[PDB]
Amino acid sequence: AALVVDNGSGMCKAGFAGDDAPRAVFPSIVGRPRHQGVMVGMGQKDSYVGDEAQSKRGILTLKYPIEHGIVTNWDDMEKIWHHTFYNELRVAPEEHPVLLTEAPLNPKANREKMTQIMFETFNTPAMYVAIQAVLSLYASGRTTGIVMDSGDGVTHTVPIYEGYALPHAILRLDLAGRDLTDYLMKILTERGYSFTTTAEREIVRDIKEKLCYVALDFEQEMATAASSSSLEKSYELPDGQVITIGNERFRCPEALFQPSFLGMESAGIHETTFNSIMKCDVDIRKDLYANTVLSGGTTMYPGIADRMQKEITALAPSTMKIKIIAPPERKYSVWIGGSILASLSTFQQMWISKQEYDESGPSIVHRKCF
Amino acid sequence: AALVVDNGSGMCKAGFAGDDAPRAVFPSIVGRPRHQGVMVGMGQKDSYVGDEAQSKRGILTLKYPIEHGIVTNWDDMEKIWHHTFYNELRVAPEEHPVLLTEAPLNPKANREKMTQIMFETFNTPAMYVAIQAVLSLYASGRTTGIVMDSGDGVTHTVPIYEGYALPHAILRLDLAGRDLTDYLMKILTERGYSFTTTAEREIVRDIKEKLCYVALDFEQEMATAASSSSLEKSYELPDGQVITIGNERFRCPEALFQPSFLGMESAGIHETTFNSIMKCDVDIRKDLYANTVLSGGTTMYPGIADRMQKEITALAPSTMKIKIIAPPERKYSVWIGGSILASLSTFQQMWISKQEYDESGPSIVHRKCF
Amino acid sequence: AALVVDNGSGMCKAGFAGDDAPRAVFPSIVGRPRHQGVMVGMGQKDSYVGDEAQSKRGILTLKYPIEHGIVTNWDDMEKIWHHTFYNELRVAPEEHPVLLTEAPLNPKANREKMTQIMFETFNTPAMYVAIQAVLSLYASGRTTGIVMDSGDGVTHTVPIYEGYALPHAILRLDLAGRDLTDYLMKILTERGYSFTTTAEREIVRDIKEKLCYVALDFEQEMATAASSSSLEKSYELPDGQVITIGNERFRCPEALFQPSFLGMESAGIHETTFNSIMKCDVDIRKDLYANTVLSGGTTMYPGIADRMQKEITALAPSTMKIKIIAPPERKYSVWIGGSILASLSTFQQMWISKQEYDESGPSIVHRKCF
Amino acid sequence: AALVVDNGSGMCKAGFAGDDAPRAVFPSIVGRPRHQGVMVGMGQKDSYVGDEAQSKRGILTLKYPIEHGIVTNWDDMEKIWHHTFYNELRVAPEEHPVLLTEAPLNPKANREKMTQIMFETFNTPAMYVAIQAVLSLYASGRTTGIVMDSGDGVTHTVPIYEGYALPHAILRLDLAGRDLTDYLMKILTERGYSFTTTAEREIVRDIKEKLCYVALDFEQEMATAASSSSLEKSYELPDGQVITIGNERFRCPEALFQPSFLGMESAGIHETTFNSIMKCDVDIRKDLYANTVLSGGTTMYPGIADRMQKEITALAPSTMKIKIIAPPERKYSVWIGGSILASLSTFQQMWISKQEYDESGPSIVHRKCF
Amino acid sequence: AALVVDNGSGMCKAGFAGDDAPRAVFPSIVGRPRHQGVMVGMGQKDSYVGDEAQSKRGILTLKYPIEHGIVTNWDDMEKIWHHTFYNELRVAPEEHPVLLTEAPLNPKANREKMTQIMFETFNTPAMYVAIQAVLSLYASGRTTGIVMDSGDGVTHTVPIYEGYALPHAILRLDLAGRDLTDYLMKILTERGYSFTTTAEREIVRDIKEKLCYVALDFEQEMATAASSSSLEKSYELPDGQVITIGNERFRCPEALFQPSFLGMESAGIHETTFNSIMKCDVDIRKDLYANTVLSGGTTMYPGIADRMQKEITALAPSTMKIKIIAPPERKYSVWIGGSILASLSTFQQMWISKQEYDESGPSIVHRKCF
Ligand SMILES: Nc1ncnc2c1ncn2[C@@H]1O[C@H](COP(=O)(O)OP(=O)(O)O)[C@@H](O)[C@H]1O
Ligand SMILES: Nc1ncnc2c1ncn2[C@@H]1O[C@H](COP(=O)(O)OP(=O)(O)O)[C@@H](O)[C@H]1O
Ligand SMILES: Nc1ncnc2c1ncn2[C@@H]1O[C@H](COP(=O)(O)OP(=O)(O)O)[C@@H](O)[C@H]1O
Ligand SMILES: Nc1ncnc2c1ncn2[C@@H]1O[C@H](COP(=O)(O)OP(=O)(O)O)[C@@H](O)[C@H]1O
Ligand SMILES: Nc1ncnc2c1ncn2[C@@H]1O[C@H](COP(=O)(O)OP(=O)(O)O)[C@@H](O)[C@H]1O
Ligand SMILES: [Mg+2]
Ligand SMILES: [Mg+2]
Ligand SMILES: [Mg+2]
Ligand SMILES: [Mg+2]
Ligand SMILES: [Mg+2]
Repeated sequence: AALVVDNGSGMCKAGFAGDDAPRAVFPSIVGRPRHQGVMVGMGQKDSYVGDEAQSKRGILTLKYPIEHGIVTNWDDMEKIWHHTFYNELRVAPEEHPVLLTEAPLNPKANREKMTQIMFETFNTPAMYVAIQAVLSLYASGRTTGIVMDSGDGVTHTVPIYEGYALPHAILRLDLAGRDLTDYLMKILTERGYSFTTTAEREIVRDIKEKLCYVALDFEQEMATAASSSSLEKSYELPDGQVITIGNERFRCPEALFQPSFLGMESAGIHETTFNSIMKCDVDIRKDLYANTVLSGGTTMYPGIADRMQKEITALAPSTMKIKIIAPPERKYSVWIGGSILASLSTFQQMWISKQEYDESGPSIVHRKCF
Repeated sequence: AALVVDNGSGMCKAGFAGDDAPRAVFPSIVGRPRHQGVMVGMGQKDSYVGDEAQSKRGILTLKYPIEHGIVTNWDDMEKIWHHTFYNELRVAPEEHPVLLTEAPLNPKANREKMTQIMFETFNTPAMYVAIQAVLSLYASGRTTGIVMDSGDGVTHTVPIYEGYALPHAILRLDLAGRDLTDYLMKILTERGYSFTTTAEREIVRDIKEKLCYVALDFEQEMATAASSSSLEKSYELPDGQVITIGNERFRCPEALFQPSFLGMESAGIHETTFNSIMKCDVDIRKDLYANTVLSGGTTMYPGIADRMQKEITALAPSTMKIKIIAPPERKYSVWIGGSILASLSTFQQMWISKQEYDESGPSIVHRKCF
Repeated sequence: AALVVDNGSGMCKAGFAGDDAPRAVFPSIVGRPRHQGVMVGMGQKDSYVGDEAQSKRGILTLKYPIEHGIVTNWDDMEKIWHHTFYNELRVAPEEHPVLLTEAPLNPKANREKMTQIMFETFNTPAMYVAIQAVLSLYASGRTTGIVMDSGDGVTHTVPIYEGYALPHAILRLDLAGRDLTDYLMKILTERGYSFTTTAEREIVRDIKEKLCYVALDFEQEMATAASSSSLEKSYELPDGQVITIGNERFRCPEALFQPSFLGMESAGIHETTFNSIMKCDVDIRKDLYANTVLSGGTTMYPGIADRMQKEITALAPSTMKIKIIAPPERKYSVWIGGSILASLSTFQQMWISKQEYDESGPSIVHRKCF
Repeated sequence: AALVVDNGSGMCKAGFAGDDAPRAVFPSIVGRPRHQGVMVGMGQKDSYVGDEAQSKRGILTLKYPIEHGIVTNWDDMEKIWHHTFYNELRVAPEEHPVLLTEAPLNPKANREKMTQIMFETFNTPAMYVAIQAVLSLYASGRTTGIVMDSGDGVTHTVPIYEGYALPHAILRLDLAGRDLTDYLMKILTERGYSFTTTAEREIVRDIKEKLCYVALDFEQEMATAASSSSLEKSYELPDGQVITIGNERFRCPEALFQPSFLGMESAGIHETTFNSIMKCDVDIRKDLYANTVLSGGTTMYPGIADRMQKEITALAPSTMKIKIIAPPERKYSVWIGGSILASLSTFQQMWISKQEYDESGPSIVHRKCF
Repeated sequence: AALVVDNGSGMCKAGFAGDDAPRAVFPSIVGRPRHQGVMVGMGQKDSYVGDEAQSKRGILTLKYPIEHGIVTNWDDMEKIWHHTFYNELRVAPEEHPVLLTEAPLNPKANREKMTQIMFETFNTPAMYVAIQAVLSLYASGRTTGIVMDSGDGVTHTVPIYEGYALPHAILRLDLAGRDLTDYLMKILTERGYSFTTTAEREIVRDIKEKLCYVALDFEQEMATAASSSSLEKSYELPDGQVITIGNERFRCPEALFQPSFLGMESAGIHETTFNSIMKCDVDIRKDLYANTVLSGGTTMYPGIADRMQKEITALAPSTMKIKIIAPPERKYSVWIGGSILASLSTFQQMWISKQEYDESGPSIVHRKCF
């Protein structure tokens, strides 16, 4: 059975091809103690990975080895893959082909190191790197559509028509979930809440996932939040302190549609999706308008599909049918699509075998993987 | 039952002799993917023919194997004939004689390859190549008249009197529907509309067939279009964008009467028809003036019969009766005339049999076919 | 003295007729602040034009009012002309006739607005719009030749024989310098370099002008770049960071010859030039082969004249003499040719006077200007 | 004449706009007796403010109403402003507009209460709240530069380019002078010196301001202090006892560059300044490197400008010119810049008038003040 | 077998590692005769240590060599260690490694002299100095918790999470048992009881240990003691005189929670514990609230655990579970934890050997001991 490992900037989702859900989902973090150990005879490790790092984060410095879809610390990235194979899935990676994922328009050295580490460190028999948005279209059972995938590091749009990708129409924004977490940390200082440490950034991320939503009309929502407390929500911190937030609930996700909130010059996710459709041939735009697929954890805000539909309807001609497909399990669409792809019989010759790697080096990944 | 296949530059019209209409009408196009397929397990063909190429044209490069009535790509021409026999008519061509059509003054190697491919690739029992304008006179139930046939590639005039053709009076213009489509693409840039791809040329062809017409007086029509918006028409593109055109509606078909719009030195279709009549003997010109038959898709513009009558009346003596016969089904006159010819009992000895081809080679077509 | 203003998509070149070089050359950009001003009493303007926008681009959003040779923002286009007349040339435009330039096959409303703004906003006494490629032939001292002009927005070919243009043989590609800048930005992500803002696009344009070149044989050059670092060059960014590029140096200009690198279906500049020659009469093709003139900033790549000569030699018959004329000042050939034309005594009746505009409206430009 | 009041966490600096130095500088403290008064007929007040609290601190409990730039005791903050207006400046605040200062990224309720108290308690005619680091750039006579302001409560960096602030690049550390005073109190216990009361914290602050300095190389300085007594300095306590300190002189300011000395996870002031520059557009970083301005009392350590230059030079590219501007009066740069701003004629419409406050409430400060 | 010696300000607790209780517990006192000896031939020593000094205190001046956890008389401290080794434990210290204890935030010269005296005076083979509160967490079998240790000289709080100490959150009060003994001596003068000598201070300490308790509500207890004699207790002095005390029973321990009773400005032990928890990361505070461990003789007052729980519950958020762990043998928790630590196999490399001391001097203790 093939292994499907979806390494996003924030989460590692791993499991077996053929299953309908990942067997292991844990934060893609490595934590190291920032204090001195005074207790002799206690099992204190040098570093912690995943859920252990998250539960001990009070005395750790948390580090993400992946930033904006790009591995910035390959030693910590090996710790996460080792944790994935031996502690989470409890398999020997030298017996299973591994399907990995990547965002488009990434540095070429990123997937070359992924290939080298899989074959030389873990000794995988076969290996493949797929594009994340392409896998989301597999999960939706479609061959035509434009996928807007947004996770913790990258937001990218890939239009596909009749199984053919339009690479010149692929767009990528380095604005995603981690930028929204940092923006929420900033605007929480307006109410006197101070979150600064890496452990406190994990608390703000949990606040964002529980209380934030996308407003259908931002200016009308700002006027509603300024006239009453009907939008205020409370949240209990780990130490029992209760914080209350109002318009920050929808101002944080609003940066997806107005990146100028972050000082960015780029277009919002609605204009990025529309611009990607407009870079495609005129004869396929109607089918892309009707098959706009949302994917990733940053698309899980309540109200984001209705807002995307409203914004793209305003940009597109009035005779086009704008249909935003936001399945309830779209947080795992990339993994589910990879599980489908790695199980296809027509895919079993697409693997990069160990023999091909031995006779071509890590640059084989550029010839065999899109 | 004999098969009647009318291969024009733009459309393939096929059916059975004895019927009154073609059973299969599809564009004479072969489309090939110009992007990379990223969807595994999907039925993606290497090339698409006819209506499938037209519906998938957003990701294809469309190619016409016939240009100006001459086959320029014999491998793609076999794909179209194979699509015609096995997918459209769903017959075995080795059981039916096939009647093919051709424009006059074509290269001799064109109909020799048609003969070789019919007998050696499709194994037809019998075969024949007829002149397209002669078949149009069969469809009109006449034995005297001059036929002006204009399709997508060729415009040609053939005068016939009492069943005798006057070959020295046959004229041919390489100006037809595809040149008008390219001219409309050019003059649409004046309003800021940019059509460049082969798929967008199919959109402009559809605009031409729906909105273009022939003005009775061109200069008066240009003054009318410049003083009001009564001639403006709108058209919705496949992606919902609406374009508006004014004098381009009649400037595009005007190139048929003023080929200098295209930079050509040749005479218009009205002067070509008149010059063909004047090359005939004086005693038959009166009957040709009264039996001017229009044929082909490029004669389907509204107002072209009234314009042809007005222009030829100005060229001919005032005592001649100019009568332009433009039947409503003249887009299929060549096929209908071929269906009539292939059903005649006096035609059953005109076929080129397999035995005659085996003992004479493909050059037999020059002895048995006019 | 007449003013000669060459408004390309990227640069504005202005000066006086009779001079041999433009007196003012500045980017055709308008920049607006995208942050909030916190310094009271400082001379902060609402918008910046030209060189001021380029030096302050760190806090501006840069906008080109001309895209693909077509003015898309007429309010910003007036700012550039006002900057040209009053700040760069320091003249009163109501005392000088103005010669403007335009690409062929442009929307008719583009040169009508140019005429209206020159006469009603700047009150010019006379005015004229010339075709850019025709002016390049004036600068080369020829009356016969085909000019391939390629700037920041448009690539167009105009064949001229004995002073007569062949308008049906004029070709135009919407592929030029700005598309190459955007393509270089895309392929720089392969090495991990991220350029996204409008200010960073100006940095990539400077990288392109300093390090990019045209390979004589692309596939051989790709093999050379893959076997050693002899083609690698370094470039220091404004903040001191040094980037290194290898095969991107010649892959970016290669899109001129292989537009499929950009997802375009069009032919390269070599095939466009050859197709334009083949649309001309057979008797003039030999003189066009020997007088192929390159013009514009996008023809300034090292090695492009040798590549054009090699590619057209492969397309043309072997007995033709292919001669590519690439003068060292061909970046200013359009302006130099306009300076020559506006100084001719036989041109002084070709001007559109204020009286003719008052009695005919802006549509006078279609009667008096080619 | 406008009043300029710079309320830092530690000191209150007040004076008149147009002057070059504050007229009143006193500690921002309120002291209350912690013993029982036994002397009848003596003028014993209920609380003491400023210099009186500092001279009677032996029998008082000293309280700072501002902690980390945030007012935590608004009743004591009114005592300090009342002391400022009526006892120090000896003016009637209802006759003068008041310019106040604040650190960036403060709670919004902090400047709303400042506005309400100024208009309702002191009845000021006009009022304004400026950012402290922006005022320091006024004092240096610059419109471009990054200001690192560090007082008793807050360290913050504000980059400004051509008079435009980059708010997304503003960084703030809750590590400043009071944290260094508490750290010195802690490491003085290593030599047996015990300072615990609020009055003794004022003694340690005086030790810090007289004997502490920033080492150019910390590890080399630690080795020098461990091999001889050349770095030892003595200090006489108020009761005549003499203490001697060695490496504590530079270990206390070292916490600015290594906040892990305090158990903090944050970056040092050198990395905070560098990270703020790196959040800015690439085109402005060179000017920020050359115009790094130090401001506040915590930047008054001997050797801090040379250490900042050495640390930022190691972080920045080697071709950048790192220039640390540390003027000798940088302890009053915020006040001096406020005196300059409040005197500008272009600032006289930036005031928040009493009429605007009456029709908008204290929330007017968010619309009119950055 | 290792020796475990817990030298507090008041008591010396010594024994063997591996045992569950100290073998020798005696007062850390040295007594010297203050009268003239008139009896010849009687065994009169020059000084008395421990229990002998306590039984002869009528004719001695008693001196504590340790004050507030700091050795103030190193000659008398050697007498106590000599008494410990040779008279109480009856061992040769040159054959056993010795584990010593110390309060945190002590002068560095204190543990350096402990190291020098152990290696040079007693010739111990190995030696170690542990923090007292850390040893109390060993005795409770925990790796997470905040220990409030209070003996005769020092009260200190050390928070520990997963075996990691948070040194920046360690707090220390110089308010402990000896300050309460002196305060009881002072308030006993209100009833006419005069205790002044060092021998009489030992009597008051015995009164405190037998009759004093912590009131749950101090003001309610003061009203109960003022309305009846139900709280009065009697105590017989060594000479048969009987004293009676009422509210002094709970006013003396109340100084632990209200240090202003002693003229101190510091916070009570409940606020010190809470402030130490609040200096820790937010993610560990919940576990510290549930694992507050009391240690030392000053925590042996009846009712102190219920009072600590009530006071910390009022300070902490209402959703936190406040659990005060007060084991019945918490007077020996430091020694019991040292006996556990010195017996661990993972501790046998933590010893400071004689070789390490010979090559590094007494400053070795700062590198090897926390
Ligand atoms: N319910 C939710 N609402 C908003 N954001 C969410 C939600 N769930 C997850 N996220 C965000 O999605 C990001 C990661 O999404 P995901 O695509 O699952 O992982 P990765 O980015 O690692 O591929 C995180 O930044 C997280 O904050
Ligand atoms: N209604 C119409 N008006 C104008 N042109 C038409 C119309 N219908 C078809 N055409 C043109 O006729 C050309 C093809 O005509 P036809 O004779 O049917 O096919 P072929 O040229 O292949 O024999 C095409 O170029 C098409 O644009
Ligand atoms: N030396 C060079 N090499 C390559 N490209 C260049 C060079 N100089 C200018 N260009 C490109 O030429 C384009 C503009 O050329 P030009 O014709 O001078 O202006 P315009 O297009 O505005 O008429 C720009 O996109 C620029 O990047
Ligand atoms: N010469 C000095 N050396 C070191 N620190 C100083 C010096 N002078 C003042 N400070 C520190 O600066 C802090 C206050 O600085 P300042 O900016 O003037 O006031 P505020 O923080 O109230 O705005 C105090 O903590 C003080 O200890
Ligand atoms: N039952 C008790 N109640 C109150 N206080 C006590 C009790 N027992 C001992 N103490 C006090 O504890 C202090 C010493 O405690 P301990 O921690 O055992 O010794 P050391 O302080 O020397 O480490 C003495 O001041 C003593 O008065
Ligand atoms: Mg993802
Ligand atoms: Mg036809
Ligand atoms: Mg140009
Ligand atoms: Mg300050
Ligand atoms: Mg103790």
